[PDB]
Amino acid sequence: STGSATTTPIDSLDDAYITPVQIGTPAQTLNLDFDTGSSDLWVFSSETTASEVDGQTIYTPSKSTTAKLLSGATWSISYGDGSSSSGDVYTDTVSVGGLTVTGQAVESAKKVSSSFTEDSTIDGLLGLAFSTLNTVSPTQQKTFFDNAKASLDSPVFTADLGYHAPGTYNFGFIDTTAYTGSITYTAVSTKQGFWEWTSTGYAVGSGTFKSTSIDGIADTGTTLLYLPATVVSAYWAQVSGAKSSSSVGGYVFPCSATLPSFTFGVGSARIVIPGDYIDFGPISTGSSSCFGGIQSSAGIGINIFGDVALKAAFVVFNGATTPTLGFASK
Repeated sequence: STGSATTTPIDSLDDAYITPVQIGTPAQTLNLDFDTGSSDLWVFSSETTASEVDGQTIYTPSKSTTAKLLSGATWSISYGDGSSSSGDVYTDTVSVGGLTVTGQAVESAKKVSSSFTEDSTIDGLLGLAFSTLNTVSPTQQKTFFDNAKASLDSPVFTADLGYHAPGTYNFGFIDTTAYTGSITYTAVSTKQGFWEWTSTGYAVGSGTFKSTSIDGIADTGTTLLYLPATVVSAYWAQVSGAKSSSSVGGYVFPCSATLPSFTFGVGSARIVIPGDYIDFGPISTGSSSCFGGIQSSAGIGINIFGDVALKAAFVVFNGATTPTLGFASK
């Protein structure tokens, strides 16, 4: 089998992407944030504290003839941005772009943090990291991809995120018309539960390529590109007036600047992030100070190839017995 679904930026900055997901019978369509950096499928629901729901579409398991309470199961998650959610668990039928899993754990939120409440466009998350990170207790549950894998034509999914435009998540096949040149595959460590890999280096603008190993995660659920302070300083040094602002919480630059591109290595291959992808707009409405899309990972504890990086590529998440990651230009 295969699946194919369009993913759409939630706003003009590509802060995140939403993908429609059908849950239950009859289908209840919710717009979920597909997150290769976590492993829980959780949704706003009829059980969510009413004061914490503000415009989201909710899953109502009592209206689904295929919903079954997973007795005794609870979940609770905290994300790298400080947001969190928790609740109980149902199993139900879940379909993404034509691909159907029966008995998928659907984690129903009883509580969500303010960040989620405040974002009306995201109805929940669909985790696509390794199932070892799933937070369901006392019986850990599998991700949608893990449940679908054996049925897929090929045990892969791909992320083709757009810049200021819709893109696509495919399951079970590689669309050879969606990228240019070849896909370069690179090794993955699953030891931390993430799609963790090692980039071979970087360049800033038309500068020379620096060969250096950069361990990090391919994370569709993180907006920006978080890299070591040395790399980030080298980038922003090429932008007149750019500076790290402790008050704002990262590098800012004059909105009047033209940003240089940023290249990262995948083996001997190179992915180029155009400068415009690195502009995240005014720090506050009407400001002439703009927020940078490349930021330091110092104090995160891990480098994160988030959307800024991934959207410059066609990305293969290969869930073969030994997982790998593939990157192509597009």
